[PDB]
Amino acid sequence: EQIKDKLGRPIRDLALSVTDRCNFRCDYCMPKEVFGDDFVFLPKNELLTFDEMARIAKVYAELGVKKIRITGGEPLMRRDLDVLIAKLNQIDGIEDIGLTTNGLLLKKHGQKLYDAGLRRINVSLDAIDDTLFQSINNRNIKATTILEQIDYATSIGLNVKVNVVIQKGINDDQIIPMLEYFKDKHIEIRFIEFMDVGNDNGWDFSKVVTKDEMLTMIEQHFEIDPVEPKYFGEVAKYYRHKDNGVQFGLITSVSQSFCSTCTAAALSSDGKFYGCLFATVDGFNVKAFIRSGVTDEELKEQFKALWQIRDDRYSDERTAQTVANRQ
Amino acid sequence: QIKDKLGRPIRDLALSVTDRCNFRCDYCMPKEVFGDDFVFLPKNELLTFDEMARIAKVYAELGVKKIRITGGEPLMRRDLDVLIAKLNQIDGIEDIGLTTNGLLLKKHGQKLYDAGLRRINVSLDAIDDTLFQSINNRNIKATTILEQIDYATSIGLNVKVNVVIQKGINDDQIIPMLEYFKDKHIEIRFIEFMDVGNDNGWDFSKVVTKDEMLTMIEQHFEIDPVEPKYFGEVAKYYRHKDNGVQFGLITSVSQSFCSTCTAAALSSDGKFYGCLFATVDGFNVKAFIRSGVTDEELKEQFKALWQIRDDRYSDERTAQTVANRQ
Ligand SMILES: C[S@@+](CC[C@H](N)C(=O)[O-])C[C@H]1O[C@@H](n2cnc3c(N)ncnc32)[C@H](O)[C@@H]1O
Ligand SMILES: C[S@@+](CC[C@H](N)C(=O)[O-])C[C@H]1O[C@@H](n2cnc3c(N)ncnc32)[C@H](O)[C@@H]1O
Ligand code: SF4
Ligand code: SF4
Ligand code: SF4
Ligand code: SF4
Repeated sequence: EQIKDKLGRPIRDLALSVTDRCNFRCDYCMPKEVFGDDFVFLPKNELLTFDEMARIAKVYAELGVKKIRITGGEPLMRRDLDVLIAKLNQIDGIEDIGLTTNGLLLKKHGQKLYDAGLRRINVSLDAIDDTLFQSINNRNIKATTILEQIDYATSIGLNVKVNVVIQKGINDDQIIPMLEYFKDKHIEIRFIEFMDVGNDNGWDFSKVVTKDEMLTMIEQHFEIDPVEPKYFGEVAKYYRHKDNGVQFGLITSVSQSFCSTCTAAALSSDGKFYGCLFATVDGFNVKAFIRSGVTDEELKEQFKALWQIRDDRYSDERTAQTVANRQ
Repeated sequence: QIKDKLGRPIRDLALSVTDRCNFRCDYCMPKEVFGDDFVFLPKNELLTFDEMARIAKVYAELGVKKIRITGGEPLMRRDLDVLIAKLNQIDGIEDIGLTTNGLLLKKHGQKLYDAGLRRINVSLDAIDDTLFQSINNRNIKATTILEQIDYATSIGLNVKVNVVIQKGINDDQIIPMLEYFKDKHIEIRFIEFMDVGNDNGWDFSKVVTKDEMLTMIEQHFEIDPVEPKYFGEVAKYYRHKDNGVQFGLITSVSQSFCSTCTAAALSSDGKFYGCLFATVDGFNVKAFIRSGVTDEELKEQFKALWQIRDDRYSDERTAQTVANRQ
């Protein structure tokens, strides 16, 4: 009922990747040089079905998983995603379902998702200037379009948070504008340090604005209070406007790595297991295991075995290496 | 370059020079356990200064650039100035620091400075004379230790102060001590109290977290957060807005930092540890050296011992705490 990995960390979260497809080509994620005209995405039968995903989440819930995060790819591109939300809402032990999306398809699908039981979405939005944002997504999508999707989301009763990755020289001028826009909306925004591994190979700091450099900027424009963490090991450092009381947060992905409290497993779009959101090698093939014909007991024991041998700490590895590189 | 199992390099050596102390701090060397009848290490069971300088030179060749002198209370040793002069002549070694309760600073400060010591770290858990005396058990006033700090300062030593904050005991010293050392232009660091519970996770009942210290501080003082001087700096730094004096908060328990830990330790009885906390008796360096070994065999031993290190005690308790919040 509670499993711990090699670093003593219990399993609590499952990131479910539901597609490899996307409607953006963000330079730092799906650059069109790699994901271009001749890129071949997964054949449709090589994806996990919703029944397989729900079976997997069920057994994982038996081992202490309480939270499921739907991701991709752009998850709203997966047809009949509401069917998945509905099945996951039927599983005992699962307390929270979250969706990470660029938000473009929220007007199209949000109502379906809400009907099926979705209440929480995290919208990734890297700028609020239309020209800047278009140069980032490379699919001519205006920031203005996304803001309208966000307002529609809240209108139907979805709880919306916004996530922003700051790259020095690119969108670091977006911090103050985005803070003010969403402060007025009473929407929580999070800024995230850009993760980039150099040649050496700790962190590449050339495009990083750190949590602390970010916080020096903010303090010159706004009057703010540190918020004490809601719970032990809360990753995001929160602050609130004195106005007002609207909260925003800063994520120290690079300056202050947090693998020590990492309780997350991931399943890729092709149904392979990962104990870390980063991963250069193929994981155990959960998909082929399930499809070969197994009982729920055999599934559970393999899942348990996979967590117990887990020792992933990619970001902490990069941190130790950065320290060593400062020889 | 020499890295451990978690990819961490050696950069530091915590060097314990004595098992003796002139204080009896409740949470450290309680008077019960360490009473009159307690036999500390015989002089010849300690490492010689020559053994220590030899060990430090081998370590410098493997990456170490800082030595931190502790105990015990290091000023109970010996002709400490002689050790310091010898460590100061090792080229690989760029900084020597000393952790002290500060009591013997009028007695030994000058000769240590003359020997090459430039930085000291004075532990002082209370500024109030009564509360201090009941923490330390030896009737030493905070006023005494304060006066020692002003002496060390006047002879040229750079002084920082460390305060371990226990909720039911220390709590109310945060503001008086900040105010005092602010006028003095001395950096003070407040440290989260480290206690492990019956569940093997952190025990938060005596802990005042960095975050609740900061709430406290922002009511009485006007503060600027200070950007970390270098990557993986442990202490969180803040700056008084009027005179610019910095102070620090150390997240021992609320944000443990084993990932950037580059320290080896050597005990007063001459054992190696890869963690300032260790249940397992370390590699006996003393018996190894006294058996008759060359510098290369000593070097190959230290290198092997480091490469095999996977210590992460605080992170282990952090991960169990998360597992307990279950
Ligand atoms: C891979 S997308 C999947 C969900 C959806 N397509 C979206 O963009 O929100 C998930 C997140 O990964 C983040 N990401 C990818 N590369 C990153 C990097 N190098 N540094 C910080 N975040 C990164 C994106 O910014 C995005 O918020
Ligand atoms: C062992 S003493 C040695 C140097 C010198 N005798 C002194 O007290 O500064 C070093 C430090 O250990 C610290 N210490 C002992 N137990 C601790 C605990 N449970 N949590 C935080 N610090 C602790 C003391 O506060 C002291 O600053
Ligand atoms: S939208 Fe999300 S998944 Fe798509 S490229 Fe951008 S970040 Fe990546
Ligand atoms: S990098 Fe660390 S925190 Fe991030 S997913 Fe991997 S293990 Fe977890
Ligand atoms: S002074 Fe240092 S060594 Fe001595 S008992 Fe107190 S803390 Fe421990
Ligand atoms: S607990 Fe962590 S940081 Fe503290 S000394 Fe040990 S390994 Fe290093």
